[PDB]
Amino acid sequence: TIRLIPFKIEEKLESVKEIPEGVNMVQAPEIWKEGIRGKDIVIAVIDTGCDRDHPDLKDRIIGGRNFTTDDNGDVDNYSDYNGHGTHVAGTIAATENDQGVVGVAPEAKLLILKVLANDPNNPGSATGKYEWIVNAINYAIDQKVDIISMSLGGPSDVPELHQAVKRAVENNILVVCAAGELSYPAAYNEVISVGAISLDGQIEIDVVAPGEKILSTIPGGKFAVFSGTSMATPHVSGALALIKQLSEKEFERNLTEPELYAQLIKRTMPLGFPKALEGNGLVYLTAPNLLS
Amino acid sequence: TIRLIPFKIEEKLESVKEIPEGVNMVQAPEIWKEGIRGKDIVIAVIDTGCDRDHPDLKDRIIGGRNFTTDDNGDVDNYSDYNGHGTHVAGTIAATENDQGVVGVAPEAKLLILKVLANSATGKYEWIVNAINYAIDQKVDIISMSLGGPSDVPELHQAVKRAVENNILVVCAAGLSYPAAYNEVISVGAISLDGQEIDVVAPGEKILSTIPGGKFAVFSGTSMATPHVSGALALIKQLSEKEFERNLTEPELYAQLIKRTMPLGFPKALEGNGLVYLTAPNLLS
Repeated sequence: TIRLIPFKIEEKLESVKEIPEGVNMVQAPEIWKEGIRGKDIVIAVIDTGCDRDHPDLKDRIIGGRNFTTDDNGDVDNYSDYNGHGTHVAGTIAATENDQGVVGVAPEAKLLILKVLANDPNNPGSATGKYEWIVNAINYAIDQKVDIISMSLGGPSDVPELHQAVKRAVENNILVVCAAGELSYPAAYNEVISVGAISLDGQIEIDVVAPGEKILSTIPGGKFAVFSGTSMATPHVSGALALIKQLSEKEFERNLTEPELYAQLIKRTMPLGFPKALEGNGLVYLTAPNLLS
Repeated sequence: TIRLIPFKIEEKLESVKEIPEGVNMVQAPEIWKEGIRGKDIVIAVIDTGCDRDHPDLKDRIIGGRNFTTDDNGDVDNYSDYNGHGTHVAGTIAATENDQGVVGVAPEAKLLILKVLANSATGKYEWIVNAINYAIDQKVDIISMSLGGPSDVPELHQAVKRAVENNILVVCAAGLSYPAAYNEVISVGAISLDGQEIDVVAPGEKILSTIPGGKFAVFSGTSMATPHVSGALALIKQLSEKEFERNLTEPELYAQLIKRTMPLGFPKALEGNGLVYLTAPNLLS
């Protein structure tokens, strides 16, 4: 079975108005200065669902689908009964609207694919069948999204799962997963594997991103501060939305998934740790500007 | 028919003792000081052959093969009657021996695949044969400073097989093929002053080895490619060491793009910029 990567809830807040520090840290507001905010990019969020009524998210969700047995298998109900999926969605793309939080790619659009139901064996976490994740990835491809974002893992190498990940990248779709017993799909060579660092820059992944004390949206129109490895991946998927818009414009052509991957690796900051710990370093979107 | 990219012979020299300016521009000596000089990396040099007796190359050539009709098709005679192949070889990996020149990856090994006969010309069949041999010989990098006007599906397929076997394929952007294939790392050139491309590298006033133990300064687009091929040998040794595992060709391509310096030109001209091996160090 597939499990959500563990995470910790630090505090819940009724209201806020800020840019979360993780969004600042990856230099997203500096890319916004180039006119690049994720316009017309679509990210499939394969997670616990989402509160589609959150004021920071209502203008960003273009649809969704429930793959779980929750709500009797109602495909139209992708409600978030956990909180994690709404939090991830906010970090990717919370709207710039002078209220609440703002995501890395605040013009991007979200396809909400619920494959994780609350896990009675591990209260607070969530769980799903391999088939549900496989179905969600194929659905994402059929809907021609740009990026697929997951924060989950299983212990088995299921061929239909590798096949769907391979199908995605063959269609030039980026597949991002947190690296948390929970090895697949993040361990597949095709997947961009993400580790976490603290907001002060302290700790087979490709990149790291902030995962400690991450402020974002939760159901009910509220906000909460989470910590955990899975907090890093929405920063990366949101960054990829900015990178794809920016690079396809600057190169004046559609770029392949291997080229878009290289554009992410160009936009990393080494932290001084071994590569087995930081991979290529912290996603750091202005890195080539700094070099020039 | 496949052809050498046109180039200019600027100077011919009897003897020199220096690191060429192009090797310095891509910051190779700074990488050597990290203990990284290309050891155990093998580069297939697909070109006019090579002078195996040049003192700067005799210790770098692991073997070679002739696919042309030169020397009666003797597959073991990869002699360079043109000079371009020997010049390419010296930029990639000329030995550090306190004489002559030094390549980007002076401890790397070269597999000399002669596919062009006297400018110089070759059949597409010869280049594909050589690409297949490079794959069979499990090289790390394939370096081509050549081009043809025709999209030959058999050439595209051989490039795909190399990349599918995690071999880096580098080609000068002349004569559009094979550099125009998406799978190939396409290399443009700049002056030492910095005046569908993946990267650029110095191509003007490039000093390197020529047959008979001599040296020459060439200028041309194809002079950029050996800089990138030698740079990739440093990068693969460095990255597999630091990541502590074999890296795939897409990961290694990203390690190249990580080590580029944007120059301020549109990406349509410079791609990701100048190969610049210390870029992550500067960033840190």
